[PDB]
Amino acid sequence: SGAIYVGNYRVVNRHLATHNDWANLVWEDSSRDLLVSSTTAQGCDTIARCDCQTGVYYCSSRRKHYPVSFSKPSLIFVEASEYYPARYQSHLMLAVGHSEPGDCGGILRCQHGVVGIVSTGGNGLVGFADVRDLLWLDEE
Ligand SMILES: COCc1nnc(N)s1
Ligand SMILES: [Zn+2]
Repeated sequence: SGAIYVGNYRVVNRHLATHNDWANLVWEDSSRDLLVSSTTAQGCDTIARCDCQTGVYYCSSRRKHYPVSFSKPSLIFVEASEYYPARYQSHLMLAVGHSEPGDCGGILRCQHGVVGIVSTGGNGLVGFADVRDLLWLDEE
């Protein structure tokens, strides 16, 4: 579990969005595993605006943050998980590391701020849904 809290936006994995998220929906994309909802209180996070390929992510199933190198966001085939069938996922970055389903929502961060959230795992990789292209998160 986990979210990004930027301005008056909550960014969550689409598959973990609540009824309240859907009732306060700003934007969602199943192909990216992302959903954004509106918040009453302003959030503490800053979105990275960069093309870094190194950062640190939080792994809940280890209670640990790991430094990783990761691929640039791409359209990637993802094998079946507990929460999605085998399918193509867009705007996905991969790193070598541990990820189980409950790790989804952990933040990946670089020197510029939040890069994305854990979205995929298995076979010794962790996949992250990028948010750095979502420039509208920074205003309004
Ligand atoms: C296509 O759906 C976008 C949205 N729907 N309700 C909102 N409040 S934003
Ligand atoms: Zn960066």
